[PDB]
Amino acid sequence: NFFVIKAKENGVNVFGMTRGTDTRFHHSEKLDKGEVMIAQFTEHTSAVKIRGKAIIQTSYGTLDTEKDNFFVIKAKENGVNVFGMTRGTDTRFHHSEKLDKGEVMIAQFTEHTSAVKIRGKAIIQTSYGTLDTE
Amino acid sequence: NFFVIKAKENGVNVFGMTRGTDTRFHHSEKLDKGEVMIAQFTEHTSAVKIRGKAIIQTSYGTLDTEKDNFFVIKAKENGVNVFGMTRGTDTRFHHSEKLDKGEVMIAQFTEHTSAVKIRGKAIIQTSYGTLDTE
Amino acid sequence: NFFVIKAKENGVNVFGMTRGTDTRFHHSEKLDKGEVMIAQFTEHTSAVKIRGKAIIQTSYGTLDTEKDNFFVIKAKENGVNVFGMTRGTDTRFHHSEKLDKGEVMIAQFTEHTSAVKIRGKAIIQTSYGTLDTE
Amino acid sequence: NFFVIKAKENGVNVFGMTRGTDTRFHHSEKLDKGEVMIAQFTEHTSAVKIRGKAIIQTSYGTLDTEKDNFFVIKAKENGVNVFGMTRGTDTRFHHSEKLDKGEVMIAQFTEHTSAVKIRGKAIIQTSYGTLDTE
Amino acid sequence: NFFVIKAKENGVNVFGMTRGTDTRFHHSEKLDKGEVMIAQFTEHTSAVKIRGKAIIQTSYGTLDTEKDNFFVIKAKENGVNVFGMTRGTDTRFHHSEKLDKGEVMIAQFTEHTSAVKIRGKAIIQTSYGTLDTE
Amino acid sequence: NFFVIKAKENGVNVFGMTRGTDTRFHHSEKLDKGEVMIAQFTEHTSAVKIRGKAIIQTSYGTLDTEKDNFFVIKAKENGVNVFGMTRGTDTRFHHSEKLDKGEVMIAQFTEHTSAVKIRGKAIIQTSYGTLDTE
Ligand SMILES: N[C@@H](Cc1c[nH]c2ccccc12)C(=O)O
Ligand SMILES: N[C@@H](Cc1c[nH]c2ccccc12)C(=O)O
Ligand SMILES: N[C@@H](Cc1c[nH]c2ccccc12)C(=O)O
Ligand SMILES: N[C@@H](Cc1c[nH]c2ccccc12)C(=O)O
Ligand SMILES: N[C@@H](Cc1c[nH]c2ccccc12)C(=O)O
Ligand SMILES: N[C@@H](Cc1c[nH]c2ccccc12)C(=O)O
Ligand SMILES: N[C@@H](Cc1c[nH]c2ccccc12)C(=O)O
Ligand SMILES: N[C@@H](Cc1c[nH]c2ccccc12)C(=O)O
Ligand SMILES: N[C@@H](Cc1c[nH]c2ccccc12)C(=O)O
Ligand SMILES: N[C@@H](Cc1c[nH]c2ccccc12)C(=O)O
Ligand SMILES: N[C@@H](Cc1c[nH]c2ccccc12)C(=O)O
Ligand SMILES: N[C@@H](Cc1c[nH]c2ccccc12)C(=O)O
Repeated sequence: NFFVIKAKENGVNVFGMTRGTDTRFHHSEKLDKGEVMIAQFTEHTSAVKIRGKAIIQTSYGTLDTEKDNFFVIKAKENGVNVFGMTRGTDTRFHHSEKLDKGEVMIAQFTEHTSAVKIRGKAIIQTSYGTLDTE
Repeated sequence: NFFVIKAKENGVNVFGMTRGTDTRFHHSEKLDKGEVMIAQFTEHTSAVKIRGKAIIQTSYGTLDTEKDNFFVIKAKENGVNVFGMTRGTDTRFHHSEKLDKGEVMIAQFTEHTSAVKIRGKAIIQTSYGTLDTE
Repeated sequence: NFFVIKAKENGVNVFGMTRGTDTRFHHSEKLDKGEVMIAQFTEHTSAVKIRGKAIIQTSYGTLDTEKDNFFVIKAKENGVNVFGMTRGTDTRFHHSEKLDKGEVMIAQFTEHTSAVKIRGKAIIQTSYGTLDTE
Repeated sequence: NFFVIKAKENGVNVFGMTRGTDTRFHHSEKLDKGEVMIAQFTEHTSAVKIRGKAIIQTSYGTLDTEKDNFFVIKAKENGVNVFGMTRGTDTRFHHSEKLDKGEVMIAQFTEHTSAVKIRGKAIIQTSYGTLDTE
Repeated sequence: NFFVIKAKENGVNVFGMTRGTDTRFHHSEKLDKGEVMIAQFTEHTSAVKIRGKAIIQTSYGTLDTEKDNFFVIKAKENGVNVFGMTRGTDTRFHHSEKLDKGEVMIAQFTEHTSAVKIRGKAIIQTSYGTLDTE
Repeated sequence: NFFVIKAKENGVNVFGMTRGTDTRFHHSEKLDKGEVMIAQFTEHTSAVKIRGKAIIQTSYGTLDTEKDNFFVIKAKENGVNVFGMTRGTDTRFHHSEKLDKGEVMIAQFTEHTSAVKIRGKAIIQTSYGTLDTE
């Protein structure tokens, strides 16, 4: 699995996330207008966070952040939260990522994640189709 | 395999079921209006139970509970029962789940289940197509 | 592989068949009007026999018994026989199942079966298409 | 891989062929009008010979003998021969099967066969399409 | 992978090529008008050479020599050469096959071949599409 | 995976790139007008560089350099750079390839590459679709 990022403006930032028990931020790369980034989901990276006006293009389709197994989340309005639920005998929220308007999160189901919870006004995409919370 | 749950109202409840010889209830998660839950079928979870007005979306299609290998069951009217039949030399009902109107059950065929029996007025979906008991 | 059975009347009976050298009957389950049965082909079960007015639905399509690798046989008229031919150096009929009108038999090719013989007026379905003896 | 045989007349005969170095005839089964035979290609059987008015139905399509990796040969006129060429360092004809008008031969590529030669007026079918010698 | 050869004239010749470090000619078979040859690519044979008026039919499509991973080469005019480039740390031409008008070469990428070079007026076919040098 | 190169002019040059920690140039082959080159991505070669008027044809489609998992880059204007980002715990640019106008680079994601960065005016193609930086 892999995705594409194109920047419609300067300052677009792409964050990496660590795979495993610990969910922390992997140092980021900056994209200027016209620059393109193509990346895969690897052993060390299982999720990413995209901030700024950008074109995100994946196997499911194309997304425009400026306009109003793995899955995609887009924030229609500040206050969106994504919870990761632990795989195994116990179910608990081991990570809570906050998404601001225009931010996009791409994540996979991992050894430590088998379920997630999304809150607030957001756009969600999946292999089967797209879903709107509002 | 994975599914999607969206809540059209507050109080929507999603139950997990234990995989193995014992069929009991796995502690549940609550969803408010606009919240979304994406989950997989795992080693410890092989079936789920959904209660309340919700949009259930799977590989086979989309279901609306409010309106009138794995499979889906929806209850058109109280009194629906789902029996699990034991895999192996002997065939017996090792579990009997009751479904009320609007409740949806998503289950897989497991090491301990190779056949099920559905009773009453219900809507059933499968990879091959949809089926109505009435 | 799995199939679906729905009953259009009371008294519908579904028989299981033992996989292996011995071909005998596995104790049956009864279905009333509106009841649905979903079952797989397993290590111990490799064929089934369906009797009564029912809707049989499989990967190949849907069958109605009331109207006039694995395969399906339906009897248009009493006197239909299905012979199982032994896999290996020798070819002999190790089992002879009789089908009455409206009865449906679903069977797979197994370690002990690599060829079958059908006699009389019957309807046959396969992955490639449907066939009528008459 | 498997095929279907239906008889449009009495006396239809189906021959089996031995897989391995030796290519000889496996004792045959007889089909009367309306009888159907469904068989697979197995360790001991890798080719068959069909004689008489019959409907031969395979993954590639349906054939009518009466009218004017594996492959199919039909004889439009007596004198058709099928040669089997040895797999390995040497290429020689280790078997020569003669086909009369209306006879159909279904064969696979085996450990001992990697090429065949067809002579005379015949109809040939393959996964990619059909071919006529005349 | 396998191909089909049909002869539109007498004297059609099919050559085999040895797989491995050494690229030499494998003794040939002759085809008369109406004769058909079906062959596979094997451990010992990885390429073939076809000479004369013939119908060559493959997974990609059908070719007519008389008219004006694996690949196909056809010569529109004498002087066509096909070079085989060595797989590994070094790149060198270990074989140079000459093709006359109407001759067709079918070859695979092997342990010793990972790249080829074609010169002159020729027609080339591949899984993705057809290509003309002129 | 494999690609096709055809030359619309003399002097077209194709460069190979070494797979592994070290990213250096593999000695090149020259193509004259009408010549065709078909090559695979191998253990020792994971990327190529194409210079001159040529037709590049791949699984995704056909490209014309003269006109204005693996991916393709084309330069609309001098100054295009492609950075390779290291797979593993650390992210750094271990190689920076410069592309002039009309030059085309075809590269795969390898054990040492899991992400790339493209700068300037360029055309990018991927399995999912095409992308333009301008
Ligand atoms: N470390 C987590 C990262 C992760 C995966 N999916 C997520 C969903 C939400 C938040 C974090 C995650 C994991 O590999 O499982
Ligand atoms: N720990 C649970 C998480 C889970 C999976 N599916 C669920 C459905 C509902 C609630 C929790 C879950 C498991 O891996 O099985
Ligand atoms: N513990 C059971 C759960 C189950 C699977 N399918 C079912 C159908 C009905 C009721 C329970 C189940 C199992 O893993 O087999
Ligand atoms: N114990 C049986 C259950 C079963 C499978 N298929 C059936 C069909 C009908 C009745 C029972 C069954 C088995 O695993 O084989
Ligand atoms: N015991 C038999 C059952 C069977 C399979 N296919 C059949 C066809 C006809 C009659 C019986 C069978 C077997 O496993 O091989
Ligand atoms: N015992 C034979 C059965 C068989 C296979 N294909 C056939 C075709 C015709 C008659 C018998 C057969 C075998 O396994 O090879
Ligand atoms: N014994 C031969 C049978 C055979 C296969 N393909 C054939 C084609 C023609 C004649 C015989 C055959 C084999 O297994 O190889
Ligand atoms: N003995 C040869 C047979 C063969 C394969 N492909 C061919 C093409 C032409 C002639 C003979 C052959 C081999 O296995 O390689
Ligand atoms: N002996 C060579 C034969 C070959 C394969 N592809 C070719 C292309 C051109 C010429 C010869 C070949 C090999 O197996 O690799
Ligand atoms: N020896 C080289 C051959 C090669 C592959 N791809 C190429 C592209 C261009 C030139 C040569 C090559 C290799 O196996 O890697
Ligand atoms: N040696 C590098 C070559 C490479 C792959 N992808 C690239 C992208 C850009 C530049 C170089 C590369 C590798 O195998 O990983
Ligand atoms: N070293 C990182 C590279 C990487 C993968 N995906 C990314 C997304 C953004 C930034 C860097 C990355 C890894 O293999 O996981």
